[PDB]
Amino acid sequence: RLQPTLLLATLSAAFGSAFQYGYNLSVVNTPHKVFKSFYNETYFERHATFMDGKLMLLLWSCTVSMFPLGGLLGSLLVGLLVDSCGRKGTLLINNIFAIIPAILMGVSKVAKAFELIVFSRVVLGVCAGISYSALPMYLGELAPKNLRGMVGTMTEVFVIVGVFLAQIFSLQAILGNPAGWPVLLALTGVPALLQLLTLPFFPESPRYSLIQKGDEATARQALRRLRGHTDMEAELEDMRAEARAERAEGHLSVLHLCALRSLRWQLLSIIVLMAGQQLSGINAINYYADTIYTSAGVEAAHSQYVTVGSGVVNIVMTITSAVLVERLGRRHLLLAGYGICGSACLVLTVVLLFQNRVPELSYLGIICVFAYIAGHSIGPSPVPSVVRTEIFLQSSRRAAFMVDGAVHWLTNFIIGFLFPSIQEAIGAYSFIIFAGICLLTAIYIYVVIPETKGKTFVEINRIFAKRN
Ligand SMILES: CC(=O)N[C@@H]1[C@@H](O)[C@H](O)[C@@H](CO)O[C@H]1O
Repeated sequence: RLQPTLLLATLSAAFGSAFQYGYNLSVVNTPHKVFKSFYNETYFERHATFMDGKLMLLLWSCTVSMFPLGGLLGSLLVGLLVDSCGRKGTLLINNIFAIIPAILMGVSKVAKAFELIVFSRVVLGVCAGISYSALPMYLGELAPKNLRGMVGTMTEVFVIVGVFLAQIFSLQAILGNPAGWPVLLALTGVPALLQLLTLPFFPESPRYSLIQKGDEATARQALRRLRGHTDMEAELEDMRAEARAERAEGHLSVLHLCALRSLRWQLLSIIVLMAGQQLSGINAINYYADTIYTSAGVEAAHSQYVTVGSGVVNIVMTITSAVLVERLGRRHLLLAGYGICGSACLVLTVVLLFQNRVPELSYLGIICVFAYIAGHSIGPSPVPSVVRTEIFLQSSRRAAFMVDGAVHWLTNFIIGFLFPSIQEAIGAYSFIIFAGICLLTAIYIYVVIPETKGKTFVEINRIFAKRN
């Protein structure tokens, strides 16, 4: 982001959209006991008696796992909205599904009903899915080729920002109070309101207007504002060319995924990229981090502070990945991140197997956990978000993003509700599976995905064609 209008527009779009995804993704795991207690007190008030712990477990599983389900529905909904309202109107309508549930969760304690907390989780999941499938389109189409990587990475940058802010605000001292959780839950609507107030002042993505709506005039002004001075003649010609080529060849339409043979490899590439992000071990590092820090000598009274430090490392590594996308490229970052993740998983399996015999291995274990956090943050987290939009053309982007988001959310939910059993069924060799999965994903990325840095979309489509 060089021009100030583009930087402000990117900040306003990402802060109100990706922050919802991150915050509602990780705001509930830490203060679980408080919500347990509130549910049980509401049930006591309503029925004048306690209820079974099985109903506690079922209700908690529902309210903690409806967010992936809401995200999956939302991902398959961005379709009906993205090409109907542009990235702009889609992001603006996405704010309703983040403002209404925020108010519902805010007035929930006085209303004395947990349902509003269970239904608002589904609504916020829908909002998060729509945001995750719409914000990358807006950021990629807004930015020029020279600065496309940083603006595209801003999506995951602000996702991690929201995750870190939610981790900070979810501590017992800050807002995890039995009388402070309504504010914690309702804080997710403030960025939504700010984006609703700020974003309309910024221009719609020029590519959608010219290539899809046909209004070159509007595109010109938006570009003038976003691109500033300089020149736009060439940029406009690119859009016109990409429009002419797309019209001549055709576009993806969901119902004909296999019919369009040209983008089959690209669809496979994006599907493989998103699954390798979710099924590549981050769940295990999370489940095993507490045990690793406990064995490291850290008392249980700081296993949190260590989680906050891990979040800080995640933030720093994501920002440095945003900086280095336009310098080292995308393929290099993907390969480096997946290799670091695989090596960390391997050495973590080694230390977990040999933790009891040699207590001195705990330092290597915590180093490996932090190394995995950093490596997954740099390569596999934001670069797929940047690449999912670079490969595909304009009109095919809706179908491509529908498939990509559906796969991402489905893999997220599936792996989330399996590792528990796997952890038990297998032991620590779970990490070898993941470090296998990471190795396979890195091999596929090296073999198939080419370099798309500093290249317009017509070129990148040409490159993929030659691949096969
Ligand atoms: C439902 C459940 O998990 N058990 C709770 C438990 O917190 C405690 O025995 C008591 C506190 O008031 O209320 C029970 O219903």
